[PDB]
Amino acid sequence: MRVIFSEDHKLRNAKTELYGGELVPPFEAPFRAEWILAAVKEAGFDDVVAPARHGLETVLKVHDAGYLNFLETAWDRWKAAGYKGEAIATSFPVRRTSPRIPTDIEGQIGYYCNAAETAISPGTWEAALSSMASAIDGADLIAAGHKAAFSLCRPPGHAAGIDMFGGYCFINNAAVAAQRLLDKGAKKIAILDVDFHHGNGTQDIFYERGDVFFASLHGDPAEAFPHFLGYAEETGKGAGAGTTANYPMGRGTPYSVWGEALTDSLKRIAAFGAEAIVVSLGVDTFEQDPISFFKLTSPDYITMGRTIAASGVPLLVVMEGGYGVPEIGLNVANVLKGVAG
Amino acid sequence: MRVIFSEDHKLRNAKTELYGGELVPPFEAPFRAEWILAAVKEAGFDDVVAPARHGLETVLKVHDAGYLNFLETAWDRWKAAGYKGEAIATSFPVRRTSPRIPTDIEGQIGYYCNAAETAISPGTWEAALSSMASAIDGADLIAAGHKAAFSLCRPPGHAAGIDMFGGYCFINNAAVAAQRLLDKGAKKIAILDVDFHHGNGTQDIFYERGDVFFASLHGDPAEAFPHFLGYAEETGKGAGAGTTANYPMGRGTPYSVWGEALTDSLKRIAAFGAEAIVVSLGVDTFEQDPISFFKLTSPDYITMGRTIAASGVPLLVVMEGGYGVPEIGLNVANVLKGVAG
Ligand SMILES: CC(=O)NCCCCNCCCN
Ligand SMILES: CC(=O)NCCCCNCCCN
Ligand SMILES: [K+]
Ligand SMILES: [K+]
Ligand code: NA
Ligand code: NA
Ligand SMILES: [Zn+2]
Ligand SMILES: [Zn+2]
Repeated sequence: MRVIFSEDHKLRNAKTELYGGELVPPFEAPFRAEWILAAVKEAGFDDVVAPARHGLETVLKVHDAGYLNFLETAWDRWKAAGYKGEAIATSFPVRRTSPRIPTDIEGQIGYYCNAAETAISPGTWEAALSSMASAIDGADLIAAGHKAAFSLCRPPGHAAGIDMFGGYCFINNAAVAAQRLLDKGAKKIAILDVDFHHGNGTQDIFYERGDVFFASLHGDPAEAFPHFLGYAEETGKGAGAGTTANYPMGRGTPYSVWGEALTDSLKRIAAFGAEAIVVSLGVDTFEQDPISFFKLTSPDYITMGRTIAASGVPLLVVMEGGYGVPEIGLNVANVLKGVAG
Repeated sequence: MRVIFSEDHKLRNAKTELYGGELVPPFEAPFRAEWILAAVKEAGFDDVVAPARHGLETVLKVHDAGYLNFLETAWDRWKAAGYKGEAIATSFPVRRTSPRIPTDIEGQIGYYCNAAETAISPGTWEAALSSMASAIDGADLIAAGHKAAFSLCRPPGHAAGIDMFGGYCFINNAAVAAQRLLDKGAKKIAILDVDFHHGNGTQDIFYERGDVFFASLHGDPAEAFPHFLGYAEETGKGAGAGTTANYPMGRGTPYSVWGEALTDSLKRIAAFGAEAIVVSLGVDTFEQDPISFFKLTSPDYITMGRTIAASGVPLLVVMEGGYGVPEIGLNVANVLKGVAG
């Protein structure tokens, strides 16, 4: 399968992440794409192409225009405000707060943010557009008739909502891909999120959209980021009722339990009538991933890919989470190998 | 007037504060109480006394018990979780999020927090309880017949809402004092927040209570912390409709303009029929304050104190903001001087 990848992902290289009460090197670092690209390549997927340039038309159908405008100039305004560190939100619109949007950069960053563990830095906006472009190019391949394609997106996007960034995400690549397929002729598209963390961002974008189905398997929000979304009870709202399916699971979950959730999610996706599935692939469910508590092994990733591919509909894999361990590449390569059959 | 003060305020000595994308020494540090206490004694207010022992009965009538329970063991759990730095929230329940409460320490801290700039540290809970004791003791002085008294609270409390901490606040001292006065036999009490920042926590606590009136003068939330509450349109709700009065003002506001808002706010308080007024005094409105944009001069605090005492009802002054310059003590003392007459 073709691999879409942009070298400009490296433009995203913030030096700080708020974690455990300290500012440390980001977990979502550039080396991630390097090892993944290397592993999938030696796995046989070496047909790598750079993404083409794309306007904001597609992304403007899933993200708030004010949010996008904010991101594009955030760093400039933050630096111009006299701040020494990187752009990190401190005040947030939580319970019982006014819905008004602030004017100052310090207020707007909080308004447009769901998590302070993600800082905006020079290049974030340009890197984010390159990652979005990889997703759009992968979608076009599927629309062109390709059975499978892999967009090595970075930074990831599943935690980015309609009008908020966080979880190392700014532009929801999987959401753009999905919208792009609809724009190309599809009437129903599904997004399957196997990243360890819930795709709060993606859920938000399609919560009231009936033409898109969202299924996510993730660590139980009651005890894993993002914490405030991902509960089984959330199934959609209004025009999008019944199009959201969450499968929260607890610590130590083995593939034997995870796989069952996967099987059920694919059953709901089949019933929905998805013409294609955008897969938000996160290999952070690995038993050896530092910030996660699932116990899947490398071989399970081959099963995962094979199973999703058995849906019989075209597949677009979009890269998301997966950290630390040098096996992130192997695990991503295994999913693709599983899809190839 | 008598001065209620506690040495256990020192137990709150956080080492980090997320400001400008960096972890720097907290603006709200112990030296603040030292400078203020010395200045009030200097001005003749040397009758300082330590607060008596008080239970949680009063505070339980204004704060959520789940929230209070959370604060008492937040630092312990945080450390047991293996985190190096101090307890700082990263994930927050923002727009379109679930109302569910997480079970993990990392999730609960975000759930019970409105601003990431405030960190929980060893001794914060005990420090917060002493500051609340001083407020209660001050309240009883007013209930006993005193025309005025000063509760030198630290940490501050006006940013602490019903079930959330932030803005250097954990327990709403002014709210507890107001509640205490009502428990002593009062039917209608008012809180006047002159601190530079909006009293978002105080507003939240009494938003739906008709027995308490809340008036606040503060930097326009569109460009001043907390950024998500403090607009003139917020006048109350349900059982407490019409009991909230916000006066947001722009950058560089001098006493010439600020004075008019004070006058109107006192007029509404009188029309409400307040039997006593708790005054949340923050001197961060000073032209030299490092994090505020108002332009009050030190003499203006004398005029302010006098104008408020001219209300003709008992006054309980509760310390809040005021940072950087040592003049904070002079400004606070000038208010007590204006009030004393
Ligand atoms: C795209 C993505 O997978 N992002 C991960 C979200 C960051 C989780 N925050 C770290 C806190 C752990 N204690
Ligand atoms: C009780 C009180 O006075 N709290 C003040 C809270 C300060 C907000 N953080 C500073 C934001 C400017 N960058
Ligand atoms: K997921
Ligand atoms: K105020
Ligand atoms: Na939907
Ligand atoms: Na009220
Ligand atoms: Zn993840
Ligand atoms: Zn203040």
